[PDB]
Amino acid sequence: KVIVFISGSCLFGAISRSLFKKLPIPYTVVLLILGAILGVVASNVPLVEEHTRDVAHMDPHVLLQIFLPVLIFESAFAMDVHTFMRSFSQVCILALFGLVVASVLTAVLAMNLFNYNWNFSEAMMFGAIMSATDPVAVVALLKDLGASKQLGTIIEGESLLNDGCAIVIFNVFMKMVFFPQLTSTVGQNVLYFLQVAVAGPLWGYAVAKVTVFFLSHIFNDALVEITITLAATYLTYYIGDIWLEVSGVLAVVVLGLIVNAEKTSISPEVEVFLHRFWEMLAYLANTLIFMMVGVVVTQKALVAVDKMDWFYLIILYLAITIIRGMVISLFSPILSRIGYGLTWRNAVIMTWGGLRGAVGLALALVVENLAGNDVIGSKFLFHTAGIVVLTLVINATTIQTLLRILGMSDISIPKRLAMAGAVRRIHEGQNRTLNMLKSDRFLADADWDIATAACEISDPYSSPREFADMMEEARLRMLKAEKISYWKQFEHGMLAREALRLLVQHAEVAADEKDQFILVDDLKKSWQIKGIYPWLKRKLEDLISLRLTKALIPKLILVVNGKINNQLSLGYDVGKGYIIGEEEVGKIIDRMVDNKKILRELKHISETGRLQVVKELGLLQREHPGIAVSVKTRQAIRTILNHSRETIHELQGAGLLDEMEAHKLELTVEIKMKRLMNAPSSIPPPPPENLLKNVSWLAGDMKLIDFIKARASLLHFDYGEVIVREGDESDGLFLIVSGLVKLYGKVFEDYLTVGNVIGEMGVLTKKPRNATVTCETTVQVYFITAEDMNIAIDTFTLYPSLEYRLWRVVAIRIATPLIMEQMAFQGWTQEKVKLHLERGYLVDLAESHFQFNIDATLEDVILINGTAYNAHTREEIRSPCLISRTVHKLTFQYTATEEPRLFVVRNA
Amino acid sequence: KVIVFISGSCLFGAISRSLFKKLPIPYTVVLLILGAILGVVASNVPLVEEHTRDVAHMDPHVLLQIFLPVLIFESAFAMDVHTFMRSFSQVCILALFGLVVASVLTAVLAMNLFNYNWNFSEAMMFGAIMSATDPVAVVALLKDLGASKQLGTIIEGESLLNDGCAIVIFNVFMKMVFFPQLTSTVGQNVLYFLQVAVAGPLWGYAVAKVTVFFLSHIFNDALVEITITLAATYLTYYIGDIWLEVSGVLAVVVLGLIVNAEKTSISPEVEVFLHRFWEMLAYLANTLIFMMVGVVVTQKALVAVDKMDWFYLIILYLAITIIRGMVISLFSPILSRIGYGLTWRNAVIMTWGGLRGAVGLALALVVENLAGNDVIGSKFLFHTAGIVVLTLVINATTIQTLLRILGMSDISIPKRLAMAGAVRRIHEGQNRTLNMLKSDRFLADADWDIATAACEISDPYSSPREFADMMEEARLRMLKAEKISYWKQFEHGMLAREALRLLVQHAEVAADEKDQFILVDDLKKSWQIKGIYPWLKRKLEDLISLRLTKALIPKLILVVNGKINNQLSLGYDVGKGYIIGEEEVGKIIDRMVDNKKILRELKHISETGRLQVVKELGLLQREHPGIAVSVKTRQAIRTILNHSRETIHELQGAGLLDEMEAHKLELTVEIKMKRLMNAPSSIPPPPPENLLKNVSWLAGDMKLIDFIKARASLLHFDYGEVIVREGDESDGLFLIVSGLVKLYGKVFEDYLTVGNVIGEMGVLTKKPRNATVTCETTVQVYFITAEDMNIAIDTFTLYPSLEYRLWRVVAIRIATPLIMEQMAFQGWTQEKVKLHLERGYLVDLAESHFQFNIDATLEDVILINGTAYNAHTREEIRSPCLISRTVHKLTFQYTATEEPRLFVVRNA
Repeated sequence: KVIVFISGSCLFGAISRSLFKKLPIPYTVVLLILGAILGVVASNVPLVEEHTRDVAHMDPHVLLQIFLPVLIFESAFAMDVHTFMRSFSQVCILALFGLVVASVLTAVLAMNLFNYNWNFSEAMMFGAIMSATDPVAVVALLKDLGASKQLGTIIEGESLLNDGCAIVIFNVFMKMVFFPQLTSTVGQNVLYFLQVAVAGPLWGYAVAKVTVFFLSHIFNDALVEITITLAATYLTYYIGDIWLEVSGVLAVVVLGLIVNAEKTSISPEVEVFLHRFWEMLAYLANTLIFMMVGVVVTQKALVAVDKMDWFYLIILYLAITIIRGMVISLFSPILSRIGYGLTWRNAVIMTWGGLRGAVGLALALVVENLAGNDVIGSKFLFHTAGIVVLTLVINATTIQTLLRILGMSDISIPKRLAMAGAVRRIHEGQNRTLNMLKSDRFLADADWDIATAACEISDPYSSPREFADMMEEARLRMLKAEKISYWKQFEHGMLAREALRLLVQHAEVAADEKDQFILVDDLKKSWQIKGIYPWLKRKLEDLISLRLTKALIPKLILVVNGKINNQLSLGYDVGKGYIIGEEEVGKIIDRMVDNKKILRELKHISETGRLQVVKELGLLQREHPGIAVSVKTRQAIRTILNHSRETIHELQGAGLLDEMEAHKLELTVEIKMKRLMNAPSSIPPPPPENLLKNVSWLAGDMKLIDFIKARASLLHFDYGEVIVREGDESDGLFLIVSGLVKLYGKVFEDYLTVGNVIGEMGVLTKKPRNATVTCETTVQVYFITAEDMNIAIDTFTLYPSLEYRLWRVVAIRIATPLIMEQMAFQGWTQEKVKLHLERGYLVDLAESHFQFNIDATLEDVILINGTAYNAHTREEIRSPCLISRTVHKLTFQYTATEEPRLFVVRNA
Repeated sequence: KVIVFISGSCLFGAISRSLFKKLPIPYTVVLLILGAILGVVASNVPLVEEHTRDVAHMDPHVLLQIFLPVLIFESAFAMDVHTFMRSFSQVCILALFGLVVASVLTAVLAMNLFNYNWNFSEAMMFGAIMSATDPVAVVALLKDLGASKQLGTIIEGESLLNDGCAIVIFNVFMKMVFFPQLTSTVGQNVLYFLQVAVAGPLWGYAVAKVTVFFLSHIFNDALVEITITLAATYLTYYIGDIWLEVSGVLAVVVLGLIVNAEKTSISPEVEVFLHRFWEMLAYLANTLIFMMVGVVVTQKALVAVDKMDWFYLIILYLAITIIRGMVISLFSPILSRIGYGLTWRNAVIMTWGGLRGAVGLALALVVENLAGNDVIGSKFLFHTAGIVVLTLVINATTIQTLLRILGMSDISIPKRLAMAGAVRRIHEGQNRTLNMLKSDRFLADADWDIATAACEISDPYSSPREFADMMEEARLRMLKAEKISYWKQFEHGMLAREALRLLVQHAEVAADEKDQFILVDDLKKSWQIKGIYPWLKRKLEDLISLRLTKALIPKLILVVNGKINNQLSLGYDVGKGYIIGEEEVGKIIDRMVDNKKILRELKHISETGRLQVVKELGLLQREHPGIAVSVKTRQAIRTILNHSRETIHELQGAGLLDEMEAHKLELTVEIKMKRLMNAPSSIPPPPPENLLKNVSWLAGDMKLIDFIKARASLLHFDYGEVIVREGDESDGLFLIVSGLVKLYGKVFEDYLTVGNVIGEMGVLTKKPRNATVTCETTVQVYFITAEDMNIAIDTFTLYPSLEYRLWRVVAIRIATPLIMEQMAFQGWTQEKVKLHLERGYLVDLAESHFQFNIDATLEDVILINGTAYNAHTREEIRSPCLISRTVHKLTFQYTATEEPRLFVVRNA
């Protein structure tokens, strides 16, 4: 009969989870105490003894084969994969060497001090039974105070590897000792060790790849893949169990890590369902094992203790703490020299941040039960229970106090000001909406005292010298603007999460150190990982280019392509993100400070960084076309789909569409995105004719396309060639089809790329050229004579006229800076302003008889070229300019040498 | 050894779910076929027989105690509870009598035709083994075509009750037959029947209430309550099993229904996790039982079949179909007379909408195994398998064809036009965003052919006569406007989901029938349920007002309080939603149609409905104060919290606040909402002094409150008393503190309530009174003389002046109609316009020296009283008016008899 015991264990777990939250110590200790109470009752009353004599003394097989795999698999599921793989080498070598040192030193201490007849293998059992740690309570404590999530990942990963190594060592030593009939020669022992080393994780990886490939073919089905994932985990556990008695847990851990790594092939709802399911199973097993071990230790272990044996555990705790501190203190300089060093605070937290959790108690129970009626099992269980019940309270309380007294639990001043601003805004909004609602003719009867009191809110957080402070405050303002620009870019969907995290980390580490802005050296190092051996592998196999090896070649090809493609995508993303952010800062910081040389320094730094990054990115695009084409196509499709989804949501919110149909369209869009995620890694570049067909003002009609193709000429130029200088008429119109081109002319300097037309302005107004063109590489260009351009534009007079298209494009491309300079308050992005200008339409002066009247319907009005006269104010207007909202009567003259153009933005 | 069998069963279920979706017939048939194949292999190869001789021949106890409770409990969990409780009586009586008739007629048919030696009990066995249905495939087919969701609710509920009754009958007859040692006298048989009837569901309800009360005390913990819910279900299953062999399933069903009913005490994430968990378990059980019964029927049942036995199957199918049709055809007129009648389409669908699912196969397996080596078990299993394999294909295909040929697979024309409009808008948005993105200087290299092709979208759906068509189109336009107004009101958070469903149902049933609008009689019947018997029980137990009953009284009082409070809240919500929607519709169709008599009819109908509903709602508020106060306070708190959450989300979207802090504030707001949900059902009304302190222009300053209280007088009036007429100076200002008051004066007519001040306009401009005041009940009023009013207003000259407050309030209350009349395009609500006017501020003419200039910064400008002269246009402006955006220079004069006031709206 067991039912009452497990039911009571679940109830007590719920009670100790609910009622014991405000105390600093974890709930589990309370559970242990409860078990102790039951034990003494089980000693006296025979009925409680009869009801506990079934789970109290349970077979070692079920515990060692069930309670351990669940715990170790849970410790390897909630782990973030990318952060762990960032610093896997450091954490694994640290955990391995720490466990080795701890085991050997605990063994020699057991020989020296414990004055027993313990053998060598018993000493390593007693040493490696407490080296394993299960510090889920550390993560529970540092979920809020652990600002550096890298520290949380490190403290979880080191514990995970320590648990794995401790399980391996204990199992091999138990098999060598408690079943002495087995031979113990090295000849097959080395084979067994290498088998445990390699044959496990390889099998886990193979089955993980197989099951992910199988799951990648199921679309819109949240029921089959749950069953497939659970069966995939169980069968590998079974095979790993028959494989070796130890390799099962390692293979299961590798499977869990690989499943958690992939995200595209599994929908998020299934992922969170599996997370919750596994967490619930882990919690239930954890509660059961604490209560069972408490009952066992109180019932039998305590009656065979001695005063010296009671004194020994304090010395054991001091010894384990001092060796744990010494190993990390000694390895700190080596990891500093390698490049993955630490500091005072991280070393001190790691020194006092280890809690002996559930695995130690499980192994103590197993060895106590296998020992039988001997003093050795009682000593193991008593010592493990004492060490755990001591550390799980002392280290928790002192780690809380130490976090309080040191710099971890501090709040930055900008964060406090941001909280104050948000609280003020919320209070203002609540006040205005309450004031509005009190004026209603239907809700004037509610008792406003409790209505006001219940909805209140509160913040959870409650000269050379002048030049130095102003430059410091300007630097902090610039970094804050850069951070909010990155956040805005992320929200719009033009930038991936990982690139956002990298950029924010770079911004914070640049702001932390004195008077240093964002360094382009670290960024170019970040995307310089393209200079790596996988490319050498690809070159070797392409040079190479027994019967079944043929089909072996492309698949490897594919994964190699994949294995680099993401990397370039990431790099490219960062570059684009950075450059856009920089431009926005260069538009907003201008009117913030009024010290001339400070603006000069800021502008010089920003311009140099912009030019260097754009040059390096253009050269990288020149190096390889296919990956750039694939990344650009994926970005365009993602932006289009995101905007379409936003339009669906807005149209639903207006009530025009019911919720069923909006859900259907959203599901279709999500299916399109999922099919996008499975796109080929690289695509061959388009031919030049497609590039000619893809320009803005030669689309929608083949007549203009082949009319231009009738007389379009192709030219080629090499390095160091000057194509056009200043002080001359616009001979023709260029179009870059390959290479990279530098343009410089009178102060500003820029680098173009493929797909950008050169000198559109020079052919419309016949202005002299104002650009010097040089070539940084080989280049092919398309040349069209201006005479043919004018003949063609005089030939076509349809309503979608080519003249209108070019004037619209040049107007928007010359008017984005004008709006973004002065009218750009907080909350405006390049994308928003570009779309808002896109919604507008150009106006002609034929129907207006050279007279325009400014209404309040049109948002803004600008003049590109020409002169706009006034009558009541009589003011001259130059070109180009944004017309301020003062004059509402714009008259125009007629001039043969110039015809004015004007642009407006209207409402929807 | 079983592992390979269950693993293969799960894998085959996965395949048959994946690669068999385009076919119309359900996947389960395929599974059956697969089992058959394995069976014949198990007949020949001894190894497959050795691997399948374990699960195929399984002990009946585990099947009858595991596979049945899960299967029955799943159908009671995904059920919508409110739709089932709406029409529980009809469905339960129909299911019970249908099962009784089917069982008896199948028994007598087994007597007449089967020419066996079967007794009477075996006849009921064969009759009630196929009466049970598991039509989850019917719901799967009707999830998209069954627009009338009440049909799905009925077809699921009738199946559920049929399954329960069939289980009860089967179990009692099996216990009476296969264990003949048991006594079969009636004396304790009637006791057993009543025990199964009553003792089960009462215990289930008791434990459901206990576990919901326990779960209501846990806040922000998504792990304890999962374990508590699962343990609560299991312990009741265990106790119900020990209680009676039959009552366990009924108790578990009642527990599941009650758990699904409550929603406030359980967070939604836990709810969806339990949904997915139970669905997965049910699917696994279904796959296992199908494959096992296929193996069993192919291996042994088929070898003892005769040609006449093969011929009888068609006759049984025809007989069961005609019986199922005849019973519903005969019960149709009775349900029509009761008030829950049906029509042709529902009767025909119910006639051919029953599929014998997994429960029939389970019961056939149990009786076949208990029969042992006898022909009777083989005959049962063969007949059940044949009936299922026939109906599960024939009825599915014919129900699909019949739905296609009937009007249920039809699309309304307005839905088609809405889809066309949405598709056009999406295509336009995609085109404009692609055109904008092609002008970028960084994404000009992507091959636009695949980019354009991949993101494309397609719609899933591809004289008396003139007066008649015009009134029909006007009526449909009015109903469409009302529907979109209801949707907008629901989105803003001022109206509950259930009231929205009720109002939309009323709208569509009003639109279905010719030339009649929304009826106030049905709505008043909807909120007249407050007159339900409970109120009589409440009055009796208040009049009444052995040792432990003292604590029993208040709990009963409280549960009666809640049981009436929910209904009254629903009624009040429906009333307010309807009245706001009617005002908006009456404001928007001011210029849609241009027929005079049509406008007169529309206005008369709308005004009569508005007046009747507001009068009845005011009288209901007069009847009982406490529930009205509680509902109003809850509504105000909900609106305030929703607006605060919206401000959090907007502030996060602007990048000013990071994600963590926004999540923290959102969690705090959600906790506040959760604590709101546990508010007391009713609260006492505030004293009249609190009402005097709660007005708009006497808040935030105690000095004005006591100054008004110095000379405020109290007056009382009764029914039929006229307080003030027209043609007289404004003697004083009123304030309603109790009762209901009618005001009528020269055409318009209205009823006020408590908290609305009467005649504010008469004391500012000293205008003669234009209202006739009558009393529909007893009334108390607060009277203040105008002399004290003007003395007080001349006394106070602080910047938050009382004069400014009254002018602001009267301005917004007179200016809401002006904006809502002409400027209201699609997408504007009363709340939005009220907030937009609230953000504005009144302007004084002292600093403007009687001269104002209209900019484009201010959105709109209005004039309340006075004359606004012009100079360049020279136009006089009457009062009140909205100034059109033509004149931008507004000059003012000075007059002793009138001082003009002007209102503006500025940007943020």
